[PDB]
Amino acid sequence: YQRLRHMVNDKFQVRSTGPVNSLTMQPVKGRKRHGGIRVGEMERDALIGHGTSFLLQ
DNA sequence: TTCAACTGCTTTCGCATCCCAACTACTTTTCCTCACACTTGTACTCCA
Repeated sequence: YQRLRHMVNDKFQVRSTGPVNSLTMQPVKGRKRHGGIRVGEMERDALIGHGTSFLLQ
């Protein structure tokens, strides 16, 4: 057997609140900047497809 | 009634000229160590 080099250390992150951006007041990007998770364009369409207007809100 | 340029769009996180220096020179900083020309008697006879 063989052990591969790439491992799962720098993969997880959690944010309750924290830093923002100065222009948008949205959560900052960043793995080590303690930054937010992106709800992208396709996830906006997935939250309309459930008809969940408050989860989108 | 058509040809030819101006036209925004392919994804989904995360990865990823001026300055410096070299070596060898020449020089300055000064402080220390003595000589070189001048002069009156004295000495050896000098001429009286």
